[PDB]
Amino acid sequence: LELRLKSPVGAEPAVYPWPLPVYDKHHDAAHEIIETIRWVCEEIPDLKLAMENYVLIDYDTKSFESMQRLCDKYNRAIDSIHQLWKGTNTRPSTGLLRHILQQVYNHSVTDPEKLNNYEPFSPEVYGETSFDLVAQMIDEIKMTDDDLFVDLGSGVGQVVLQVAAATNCKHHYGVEKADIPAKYAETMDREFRKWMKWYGKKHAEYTLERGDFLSEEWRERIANTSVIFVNNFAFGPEVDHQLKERFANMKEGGRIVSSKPFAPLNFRINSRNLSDIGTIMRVVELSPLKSWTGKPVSYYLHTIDRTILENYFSSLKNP
Ligand SMILES: CS(=O)(=O)c1ccc(N[C@@H](c2cccc(Cl)c2)c2ccccn2)c(Nc2ncccn2)c1
Repeated sequence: LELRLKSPVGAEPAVYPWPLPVYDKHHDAAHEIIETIRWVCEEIPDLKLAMENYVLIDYDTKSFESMQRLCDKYNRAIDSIHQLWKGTNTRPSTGLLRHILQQVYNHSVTDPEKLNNYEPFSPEVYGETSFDLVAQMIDEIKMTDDDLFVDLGSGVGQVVLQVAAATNCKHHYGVEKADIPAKYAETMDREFRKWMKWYGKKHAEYTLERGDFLSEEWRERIANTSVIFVNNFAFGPEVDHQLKERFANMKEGGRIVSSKPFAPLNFRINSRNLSDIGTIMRVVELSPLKSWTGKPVSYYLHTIDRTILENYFSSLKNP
């Protein structure tokens, strides 16, 4: 007993077992199937035309026969479209990408309790505000093929996957130390590549790896990164201190996007604070509220700029 969805680009079909998996109290694989069919119909108008539209109204998620009929109508419509295309890879839309990331998560993180994460902006709630805030961050930073993006403490790798599907960075890296999210990240990686191929969508190169971003090997890797993403909101003072030391080796114009600033927003260089990281980096608070109707959230953009320090010294020598 199983259900199959043919790929719109002729990749291997998506296969679901019956009874269909349940994700939470109000979400399951049956809703995922219906939403997948709807998304494919949306971005392939010929499919929407060939598809018997009533089938998306009259379905019963608790009936194997009804769900099989729904999948069959979609599969026949896919077949008709493939016949039309017989007779003579872009990036996913923001809406499709939100769907893909949720789908990759539900097929990968089968036991979300094992994460032991009770925090806001955690893998289990990525769809609520994280996805929208990360999308805003992507639009604001405007990365190119010369950039290298790194998420320090990448969890199950959701930020890396979103950024890789949206930008043309040379490479995207996610580094995670904890065993359970790093293990889940391996499945997220496989599931993302599989689903992106199923939809026929392109993504930039990325790597999800297990490691300690405070290690010796990661010192030079942070120094060579042009865009660091770090959810440091709950980090201790020792980790924060160690991170500022790593950032102090970054190149001019290197950027850090974070949930808590690494230097004060109103930093004023003087003879008593020449040690502070604020001497070599600009910091700005970015808020989507400044057509955002979600949570009143903010993030912090840091830009390596050693002319802050140079200007202080030239001002002492040129009074
Ligand atoms: C100052 S804020 O309160 O508005 C705020 C705002 C943002 C975050 N996180 C997000 C974030 C982090 C860095 C850069 C960006 Cl572009 C976005 C985020 C997105 C995806 C995955 C994890 N994180 C957090 N993070 C947090 N909040 C409570 C407990 C643990 N973390 C807090």
